[PDB]
Amino acid sequence: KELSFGARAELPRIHPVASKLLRLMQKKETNLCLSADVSLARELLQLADALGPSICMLKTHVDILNDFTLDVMKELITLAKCHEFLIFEDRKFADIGNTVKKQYEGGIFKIASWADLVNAHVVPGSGVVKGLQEVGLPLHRGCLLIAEMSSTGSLATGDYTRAAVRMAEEHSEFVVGFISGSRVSMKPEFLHLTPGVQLEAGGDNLGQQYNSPQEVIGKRGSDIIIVGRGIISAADRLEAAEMYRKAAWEAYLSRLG
Amino acid sequence: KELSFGARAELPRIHPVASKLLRLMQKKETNLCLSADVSLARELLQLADALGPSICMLKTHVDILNDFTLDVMKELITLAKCHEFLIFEDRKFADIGNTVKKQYEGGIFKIASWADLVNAHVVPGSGVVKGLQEVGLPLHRGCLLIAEMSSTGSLATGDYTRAAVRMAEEHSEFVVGFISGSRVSMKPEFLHLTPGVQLEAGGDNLGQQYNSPQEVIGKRGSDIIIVGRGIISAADRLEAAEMYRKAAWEAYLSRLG
Ligand SMILES: Nc1cc(=O)[nH]c(=O)n1[C@@H]1O[C@H](COP(=O)(O)O)[C@@H](O)[C@H]1O
Ligand SMILES: Nc1cc(=O)[nH]c(=O)n1[C@@H]1O[C@H](COP(=O)(O)O)[C@@H](O)[C@H]1O
Repeated sequence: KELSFGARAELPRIHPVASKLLRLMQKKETNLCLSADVSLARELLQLADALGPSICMLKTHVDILNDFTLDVMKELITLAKCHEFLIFEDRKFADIGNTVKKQYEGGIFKIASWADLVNAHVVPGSGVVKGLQEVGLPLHRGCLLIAEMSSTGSLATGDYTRAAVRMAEEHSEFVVGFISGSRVSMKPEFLHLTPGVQLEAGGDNLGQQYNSPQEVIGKRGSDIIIVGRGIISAADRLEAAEMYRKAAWEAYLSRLG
Repeated sequence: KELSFGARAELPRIHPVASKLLRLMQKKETNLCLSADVSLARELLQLADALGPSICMLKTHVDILNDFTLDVMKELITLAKCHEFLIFEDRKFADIGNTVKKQYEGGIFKIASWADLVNAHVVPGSGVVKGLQEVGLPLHRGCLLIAEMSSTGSLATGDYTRAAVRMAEEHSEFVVGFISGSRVSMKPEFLHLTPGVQLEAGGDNLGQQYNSPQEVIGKRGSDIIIVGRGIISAADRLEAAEMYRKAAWEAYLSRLG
């Protein structure tokens, strides 16, 4: 029988980052991750502040920010602490271990310095995780492995997905879960986060495909919905975030039944 | 029958960026791409200028430069034009089409403004290419698809590699070739670039595996070697670049008969 988020926060094998997340999800009654796909720091921070109470997590693509600075990320950390949500940089590390270690720690973005969570493609083999984990371990960071993708023609299926799950199990001191379309692991210490989510049926013009929060949380067994345009494109982003939060939260409650 | 780089430069279906590359390869007798894996702009520029005459291409990870600015890029372009080599940003785009479009055109790096070539993982499905091409085609750029990887445990094998080749075939207005360990396409319009290259047998401590220039160019039929540490860690980077250039060039000549 399915454990609540609060109970999963207490699992013996739980990573500290996953535990903090699960605790705030339970506290705030939200399993919504905002995909803050904007190009302006001011818009990012205004959404983070207004929607902070409604979300468990804010997912960034800082490489799309036109006016990125480390001071912007400092302000984002302040809002994340104030409102209690994790920061997830959707960087999709996908290179050899020696390279991703530098991409995570260094350069202009210094992603490890501010992101609670990052993600990696499993295509390079487990060196991708080993390289990241050397940086993320003393910083008490976590990583999500990309086990499935939402887009048309995704090759992250079958044995590929299985390889991601095995890699996660073998690196559970750093890997806290998955980007996937459905539950892919039966181990409850792993988080499942699912993008390609909208209330309405459809897709976009570049291969994105959508499923509803009820389908993804309720039937497919995932934990958190990641929602970009379904919220960002609304006139009132707060009302939209609330619609998504209630959808995902009630689907989760249903599944506990 | 195998064609020279100079003849391949003239093929009817050749992409203009591949043609430019192939002509300078022939002209300079170099099929060496320097992997300029450094953390400082000064070093990137110093190596680009010193090794420029020995290389057909300089591969960047701009996200590992502690002091990236667009002015550094502007200088790098000046060197590329002076010495005649292409700039290849090894960004490994690997997200949905709508996202990579932004990551290629925008943010702080403005990658499409300066990179002749970029690369993409094929795992998201062909939307990754469609998104990139919306930015890359107007800017007269090319893309390489990652068909194989050099690292231990790579999942880019078998049907995954075949999928990469099909996707390239089908997007030949923008995709000019592959990152691969061997020749994966029989079509001579496509370039094959191979990383994981050193003169000696070995690897690194995070899953890199090395093969020699003779093995990669001569036996495995690839076109260009990509070499980082084999050159940059050497005491004499000029001599090292020349050894790799001579090795790759004579392996090509031999294969050619
Ligand atoms: N990380 C992802 C993995 C994935 O499979 N699909 C996906 O859309 N994403 C990201 O989620 C967000 C989906 O946004 P939207 O389609 O809801 O606007 C975008 O930032 C994508 O880059
Ligand atoms: N793009 C790559 C694809 C790949 O399969 N292997 C690889 O090493 N790379 C890159 O090539 C370079 C290899 O450098 P070195 O091992 O020669 O130092 C690094 O920048 C890697 O990120």
